[PDB]
Amino acid sequence: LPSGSDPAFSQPKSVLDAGLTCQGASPSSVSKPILLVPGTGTTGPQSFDSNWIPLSTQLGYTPCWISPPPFMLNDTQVNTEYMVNAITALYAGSGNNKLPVLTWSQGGLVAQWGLTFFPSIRSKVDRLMAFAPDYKGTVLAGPLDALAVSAPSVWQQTTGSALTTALRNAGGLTQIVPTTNLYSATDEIVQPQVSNSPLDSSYLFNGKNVQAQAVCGPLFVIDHAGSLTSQFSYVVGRSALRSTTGQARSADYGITDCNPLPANDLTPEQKVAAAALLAPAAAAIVAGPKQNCEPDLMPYARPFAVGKRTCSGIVTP
Ligand SMILES: *[C@@H]1O[C@H](CO)[C@@H](O[C@@H]2O[C@H](CO)[C@@H](O)[C@H](O)[C@H]2NC(C)=O)[C@H](O)[C@H]1NC(C)=O
Ligand SMILES: *[P@](=O)(CCCCCC)OCC
Repeated sequence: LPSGSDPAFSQPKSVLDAGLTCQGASPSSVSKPILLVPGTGTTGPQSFDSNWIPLSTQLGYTPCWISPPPFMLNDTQVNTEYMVNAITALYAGSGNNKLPVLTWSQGGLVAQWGLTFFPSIRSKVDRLMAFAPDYKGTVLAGPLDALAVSAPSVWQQTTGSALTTALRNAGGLTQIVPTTNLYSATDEIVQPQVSNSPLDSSYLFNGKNVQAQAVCGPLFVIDHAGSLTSQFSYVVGRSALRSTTGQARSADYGITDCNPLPANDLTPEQKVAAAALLAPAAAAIVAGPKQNCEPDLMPYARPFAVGKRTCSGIVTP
């Protein structure tokens, strides 16, 4: 696992600073903050204000989020700089206190990629609560790439990419901070997720990997957005955030919690919105950036995906 000094950011900090926001507080003076990293095609609010912005608020957190432009459709490596910048600012901003990271979809891959290649933040993140993270990418994007209708981070999230290869090769498929991964064998976006083992895309060695059906049964069906918004997710979500061990506890959730509807504590307006989650996402993808190659990896990661091929050609250290 890499250690040492962090790679430099390719982006100006004022730009990285532009990407962060806290609900009713400044990053420099925010208390009990939680960082929220959105999925492909969305801004922090589009992903979380019908769900975890309101939910982390009632559990006593000040929701802060990053919104890398354009809608998380860009080089995952750059989206990560926004996260590193934010954590650095909030640990500082809350008095050099560690902070929890809550992610959705690509956001979990960003959290892990930063924890892997930017050693400084390992001591600032208290725990990682990840909903439907695609650490091995997704087998479902095959069409999209042979289809070359893909935004940079779509190329990077396809199983077999130089980026997911680099993450596995650098040792990032193991938990760096106490991590709880909540996911569904019935995810329509990220696959595979059916074996309740290391083969799943959401799985991290030593993490608390919660495959929905392994708790609720083979008939329990929750989708991609419902992995983030459901009532079952709130119960494990809250367990992780309250846990002394940093991961969700079994004693905390059971069969009674196997409710797939949006969380009970949401207003109806919020529940409707949470049910409609992928709409803003799908639109942005159709509407935003495309390309026929995977963006090039940054120097710091090339030696971990040597031989793979990106925009420029074959990868060499
Ligand atoms: C999207 O990420 C790309 C790919 O890395 C960024 O493009 C680079 O711009 C930086 C800093 O502004 C320069 O150091 C590099 O020379 C560029 N590389 C390539 C391949 O383009 C881009 O800045 C990001 N844009 C947004 C809106 O996030
Ligand atoms: P996630 O970032 C979820 C994005 C949902 C968009 C629906 C079209 O995806 C991992 C590939």
